[PDB]
Amino acid sequence: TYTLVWKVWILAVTLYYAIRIPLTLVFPSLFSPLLPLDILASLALIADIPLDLAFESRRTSGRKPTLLAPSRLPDLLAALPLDLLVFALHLPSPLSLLSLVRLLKLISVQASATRILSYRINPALLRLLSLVGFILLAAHGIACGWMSLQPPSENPAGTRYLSAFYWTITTLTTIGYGDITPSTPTQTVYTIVIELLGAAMYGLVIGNIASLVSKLDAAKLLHRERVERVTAFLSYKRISPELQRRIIEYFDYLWETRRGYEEREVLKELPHPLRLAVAMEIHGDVIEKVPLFKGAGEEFIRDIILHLEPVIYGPGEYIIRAGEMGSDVYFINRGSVEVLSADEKTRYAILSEGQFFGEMALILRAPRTATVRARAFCDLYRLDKETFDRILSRYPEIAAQIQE
Amino acid sequence: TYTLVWKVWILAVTLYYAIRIPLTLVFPSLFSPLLPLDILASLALIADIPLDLAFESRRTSGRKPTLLAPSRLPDLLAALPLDLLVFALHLPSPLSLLSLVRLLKLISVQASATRILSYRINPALLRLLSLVGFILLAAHGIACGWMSLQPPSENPAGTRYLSAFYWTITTLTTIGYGDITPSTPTQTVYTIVIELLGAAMYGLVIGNIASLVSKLDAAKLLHRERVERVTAFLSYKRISPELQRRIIEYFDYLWETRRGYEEREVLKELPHPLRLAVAMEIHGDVIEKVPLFKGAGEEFIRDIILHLEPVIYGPGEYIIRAGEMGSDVYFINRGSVEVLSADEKTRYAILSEGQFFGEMALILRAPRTATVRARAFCDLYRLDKETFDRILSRYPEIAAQIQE
Amino acid sequence: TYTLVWKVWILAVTLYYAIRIPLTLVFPSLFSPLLPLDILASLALIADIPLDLAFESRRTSGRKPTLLAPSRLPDLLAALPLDLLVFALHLPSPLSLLSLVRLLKLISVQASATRILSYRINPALLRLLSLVGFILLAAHGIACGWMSLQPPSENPAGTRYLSAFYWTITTLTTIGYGDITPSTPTQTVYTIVIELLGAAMYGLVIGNIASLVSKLDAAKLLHRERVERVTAFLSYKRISPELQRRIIEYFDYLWETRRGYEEREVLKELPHPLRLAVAMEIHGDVIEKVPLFKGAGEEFIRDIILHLEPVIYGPGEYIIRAGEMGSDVYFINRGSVEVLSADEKTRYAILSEGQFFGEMALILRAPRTATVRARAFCDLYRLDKETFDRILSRYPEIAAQIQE
Amino acid sequence: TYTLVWKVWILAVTLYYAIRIPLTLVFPSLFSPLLPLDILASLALIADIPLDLAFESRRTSGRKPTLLAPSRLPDLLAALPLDLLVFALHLPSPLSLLSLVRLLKLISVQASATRILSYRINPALLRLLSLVGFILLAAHGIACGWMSLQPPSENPAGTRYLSAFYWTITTLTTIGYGDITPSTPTQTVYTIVIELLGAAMYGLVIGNIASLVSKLDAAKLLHRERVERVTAFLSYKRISPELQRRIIEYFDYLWETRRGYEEREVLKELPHPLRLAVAMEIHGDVIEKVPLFKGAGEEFIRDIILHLEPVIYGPGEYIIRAGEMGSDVYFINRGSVEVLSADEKTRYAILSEGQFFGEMALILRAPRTATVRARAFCDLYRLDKETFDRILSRYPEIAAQIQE
Ligand SMILES: Nc1ncnc2c1ncn2[C@@H]1O[C@@H]2COP(=O)(O)O[C@H]2[C@H]1O
Ligand SMILES: Nc1ncnc2c1ncn2[C@@H]1O[C@@H]2COP(=O)(O)O[C@H]2[C@H]1O
Ligand SMILES: Nc1ncnc2c1ncn2[C@@H]1O[C@@H]2COP(=O)(O)O[C@H]2[C@H]1O
Ligand SMILES: Nc1ncnc2c1ncn2[C@@H]1O[C@@H]2COP(=O)(O)O[C@H]2[C@H]1O
Repeated sequence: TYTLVWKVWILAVTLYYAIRIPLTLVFPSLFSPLLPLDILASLALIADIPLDLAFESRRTSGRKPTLLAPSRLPDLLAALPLDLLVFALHLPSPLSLLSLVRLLKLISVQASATRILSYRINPALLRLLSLVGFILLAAHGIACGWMSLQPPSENPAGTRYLSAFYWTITTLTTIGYGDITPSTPTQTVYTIVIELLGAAMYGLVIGNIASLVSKLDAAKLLHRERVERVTAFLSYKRISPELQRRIIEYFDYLWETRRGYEEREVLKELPHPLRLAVAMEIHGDVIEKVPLFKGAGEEFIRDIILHLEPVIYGPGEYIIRAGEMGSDVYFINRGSVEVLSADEKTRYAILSEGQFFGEMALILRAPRTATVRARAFCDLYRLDKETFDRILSRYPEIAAQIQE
Repeated sequence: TYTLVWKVWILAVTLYYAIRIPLTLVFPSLFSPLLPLDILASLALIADIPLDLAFESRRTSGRKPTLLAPSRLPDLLAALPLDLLVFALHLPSPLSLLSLVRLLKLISVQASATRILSYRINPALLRLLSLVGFILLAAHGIACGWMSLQPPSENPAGTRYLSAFYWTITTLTTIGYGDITPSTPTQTVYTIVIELLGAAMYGLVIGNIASLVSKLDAAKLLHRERVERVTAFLSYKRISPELQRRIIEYFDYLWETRRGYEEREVLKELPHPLRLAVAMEIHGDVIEKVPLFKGAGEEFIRDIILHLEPVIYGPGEYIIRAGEMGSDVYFINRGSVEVLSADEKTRYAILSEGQFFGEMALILRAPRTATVRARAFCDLYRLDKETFDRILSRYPEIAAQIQE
Repeated sequence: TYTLVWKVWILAVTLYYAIRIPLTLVFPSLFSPLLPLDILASLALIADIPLDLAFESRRTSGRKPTLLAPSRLPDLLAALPLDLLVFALHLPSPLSLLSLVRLLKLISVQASATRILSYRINPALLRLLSLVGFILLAAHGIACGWMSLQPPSENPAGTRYLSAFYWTITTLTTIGYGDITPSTPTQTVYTIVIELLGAAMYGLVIGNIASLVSKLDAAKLLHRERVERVTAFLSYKRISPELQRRIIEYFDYLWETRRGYEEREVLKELPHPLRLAVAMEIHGDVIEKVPLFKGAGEEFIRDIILHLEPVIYGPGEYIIRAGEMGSDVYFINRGSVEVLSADEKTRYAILSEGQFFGEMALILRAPRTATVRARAFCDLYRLDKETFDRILSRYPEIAAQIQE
Repeated sequence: TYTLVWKVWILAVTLYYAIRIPLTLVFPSLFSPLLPLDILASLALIADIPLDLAFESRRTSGRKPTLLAPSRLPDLLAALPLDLLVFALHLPSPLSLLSLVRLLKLISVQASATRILSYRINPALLRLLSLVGFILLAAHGIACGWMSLQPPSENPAGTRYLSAFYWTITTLTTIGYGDITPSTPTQTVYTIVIELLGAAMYGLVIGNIASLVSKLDAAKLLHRERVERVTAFLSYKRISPELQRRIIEYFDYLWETRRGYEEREVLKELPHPLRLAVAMEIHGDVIEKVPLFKGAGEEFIRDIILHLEPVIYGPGEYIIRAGEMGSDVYFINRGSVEVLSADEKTRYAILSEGQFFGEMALILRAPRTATVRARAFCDLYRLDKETFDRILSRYPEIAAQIQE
């Protein structure tokens, strides 16, 4: 995309400006050798004036009140080539400090980088990364200020920049070795305000990290606290340790399969067409694999499909017993069950991976002809008899059909 | 408002007192030149005694137990002109330390500033701002204490105040360069307690910042974790990547339109009259634009209106197909649909921006005469047939009407 | 209570031990003058062995497995008078370091102080207070260790204790001036481990403060984010600014009255008898103030009472209009309404503070005889006609009564 | 388990490598004496190449794309014996820095330790422990780097290692005494990057601690905020202080018994078979202790069992009064009730620990023959008459039975 590469170029240009403008403010001799870049950057600095208005016009233009509002005002203020003229005129420090207006583009750059990276990047991590980048740029600018308040000396420019950056990293990280310290009162005022800013931004870093790690394992923490709540309630209820262990291993299966998410709660997040499609292709060819739903309209299939209730049967659990009066049918999704007798010694069948059981109770109220026992965790779907008749009432033709 | 400007004046007076009272405690020669201000401030310091009781009387007076309770007791304690008399008498330091009772008005000032700014300002940000202001005032007071425990010298007052403020900012920000350090045991005790206080208040700043940034993007984080939960569940269910992409782009549309908020959940927050008005002017002239709801009572219109179910149909999704038995009507809110044949090759019509489809199924149970396909995201509202008859039962006159 | 004062005495004794045992470990000459206290404390140190087992026996004794388990094991280990014998024998430092076993009672003291103060004190604030007290005791112990690793000198004991406490407060608060620093390798190892411990406990303080302030305004933050969600949804729905302002002021009223809590959600937290009593005395003599519910059984009154639905009508809102078919009755709780004509020019009546309207629709289906308009926020309760007949079905005698 | 002990051995080997590789990088003379260990470790470093692929094959093998993907790539990169060859060749520092590739196994070790300890250990605490271990290893490596940038001297290796570790603990904990400080520009660059890393990881520690303590008392905080919400709502409703105290003590009982968890909300977390088993053995032999449910099928017992509604009756509360028409039966779970007359002076009976009352209303609509008053908190279960007939409709045989 041309918009993405243009935004990357604008970000690189603004990073170059943030690095250079204080650096050339304290080193005016650096202004001339990098003059061919600046004008190009300055061209970009005005080339982004319409293009941004163009790039927001393609994405739901609506209203674009430029030259006003909290948005696009710092962009236009930084867009004007103040830096070139002030560095050409070689104005004194109180007036040449206005060259930092060029750095006001950084807030718009951060907003644009948020907009182009709010999808594949966590907003907490994106905010932390933007804060860290702004902190590095601010550390460079603060080191440049420390240059500008250092006494003049014949120290090499690299060595004194290293010392200034070392001081501002000691200050900003709240470490403060104190080997290099303020000497003049103006340096002391500057160190006070830089200390306040560094404490503020280090608290910002710590808070952003705390926010990032507070929901780093939100699903696992939610599932574990649900398990703890259930276990505490059962221990209060004097539940036998065998059933507690069965519930614990069920929750372990739930966590290891679907991250402990309840299927019903996840499905209500979807709208009706998306829920319909999800539940149709969850039971894709599975629901129309049974005979009673054959030769039926796809509308009646979907009326079954939205009314299927998921239910997890742990290993060794009776789904339906023989002689039970029975009021439901079950469609195995990914588990496995065994159909046995009422005595559960002779295994009639083994059903897994999309087959079903209990359809006799769907067309008569006679008790179950056989017992169904869960071999392992089943993840099968239960359709109630009463819901089946409730949806059968408004399809009369298949209501007449299912007598056969 | 007179109350707001009076509270601003009281806040300014208390800030002046917080700046000056320790400053004139360590500089008694400052007491005389600022005497005309103090009495005026002292007048304000008693002028706020009834007016606050007046200003809380206008806002649900109820009970106003002054001269007692945790509220209004520090206000009255700071209201008395202790500072003027103690600075006039020039009492020694252990007894003149009681002039800080004037600064006890700061808690009431913070409470009042909270009350007048709990609407347009986030409570976390308001608490952080109050904490930062109190930290600056405490830093000034601690620097004044550092003056009061420094050995006497002919150093200029400004320079030594700068040194003291520099020390207390090193201490409070937990930086601690150590260039200036305790020398006397009393200074060491003072530095210990100031270090504990500064660590406490810096932890307060970091905690407030962490709280502020933990819910800085609460809507985006909630929507993203909902999307992650749905995507993880679908990937467990072996959902095809085409449907996963469709659900992802649906959630992107939901986030970019209504911040990922489910319409039903938002509407249950409103009470019945406000929900009625919201759903009436959401479908403003839209619901009475259809023929079957014409010449009807506005009560029956509102009975439709509260029972409309929102539903989002993604682009290329079938709302209703031709030959489907059909049990609902749809009112397009802001999307666009196309009415096509059962073969979906001949386009019958294009419907968008407030028009509707599917009204035949509202007065007969015959199948749909045409297929409706979503051009883009629809945001339309679905009214069920069964709900329509449920509300039609108790309006017999329009029940007789709608046969035509 | 004897238990509370005994626990306070035990806490004071353990604080005395935590202050003294390292202090007398580095100052053996302090052991003899405070000998009469120690034995008394030692007596308390064994007097708490049965009494705690007694004090937990009064509060649901159940099982009390002493001399084992993570509970009551540190209590018994600290209970034995190791300190007295080791300070009597004057054993060398590696063996006399075992006198700190007496300080193991601090975890049991913290647990007991939690149990006796988990009701009127926030658990986050209680945890933070316990952490701060333990940090102060640990700072004293660490300063004593710093004494024990300082080179011997004729410095006064108070001055060197002040220096040691100053060092451990610099270390624990992560300030670190560096004016006093390790000199010997053993001091350097000690400073490394103390730095790790101080960073750990300062992170603990910051985390506890962050937890405390994350839910310091949980109700206000929840209400404000609900308001923001509703407002964002309505702005997406192009809701008119008049209705948005009405909803905003409704939410302001809700926050200023019931802290933004929905009445239904609060009532479901209560069990059936408590909900019954709450809703009975909310409408105390209010529900039996109307004529149709006179001479009725209190059981039928309570069947009305649990089925009353609260609803807030904002000022200037129509509750019921004249000519509306009407299916409910309303009991004003604390608001005020005006009964006017269909034209709403002639005011029939003003109803407030426990009276009612709309009872004709409770015994006939004829339309409303007059319009009811909300003067201000009403907080009235709505009883539906269908619910009224649903509960009237199983009281036949008053079903026969209400025809009159 | 062989897998667990092999993972422990791998963790120990990688900890040995993390301790030694920088230590022998700055002390080449240490490479030869520990050569027999390294090769053994190197053997383990390749012995984990198939075994991990084996150990993930036993646990739902599925796909194992080794030699690629973000997983198993650092494991294989660290698996190759780069360290042995580079320390044998004695290559210079820029090329011998590649021996740290062996330390890339630490991320896989952390992941494996997470997987083997995500069950009995809190994920927040596990993350914090892994972070602290990685911080200690990084502190050792950073101290080794500080050695490598220190000027050469005849200082003892232990003493200078102690000084380097002291410096990196001052830096990483953001304490920064400044007694030992950078001297050379390369040391200053190293200190800058180490300061940034130490601030980052100390913010990580503080954030992890904040996350750990934000949900350290999640149940207690949730219950307390629910109690505060209910109390604030009732105080708004002018609820009498007697009923407020009764609700407060009910919530205290709820917290002290089931941690304030609502029974219904906990039960919906369970699936249908687990909920069936839980509610069956909660009423184990309790539900079939009553006469009307005798000689009945176990299916009808379970149909009762899933439809039992828990309800807490506080002490002195009327469950059912004599003369009340009555529409439910109650099964006492662990509380105690007294059956008295309508005048409640003559005590008919005392029922507790699994017995029941109110069964007459289960087979007739005549009013209650006696009043039932709660002696203490009851925790009994309520079965409605309407639900009883609703489940009785589809068992005709016991529907005929219960007339007797
Ligand atoms: N021999 C069999 N082969 C396959 N399925 C069977 C067999 N016997 C029983 N079943 C299934 O097991 C179910 C048990 O309950 P139903 O008798 O309701 O319906 C039964 C059939 O779905
Ligand atoms: N020619 C048309 N012009 C406008 N709307 C149409 C036309 N044909 C069909 N429709 C609408 O498309 C709907 C499809 O479902 P129904 O047949 O229930 O009701 C149909 C009408 O609402
Ligand atoms: N004159 C009146 N005095 C008191 N209440 C009235 C009067 N006229 C009407 N109302 C009440 O206002 C209500 C409006 O709706 P209804 O007619 O259903 O029932 C009406 C009465 O409860
Ligand atoms: N004498 C008694 N012994 C035991 N239980 C009784 C006695 N009298 C009443 N009850 C129980 O108390 C209940 C009160 O309500 P019911 O009359 O519906 O049903 C009653 C019986 O369950």
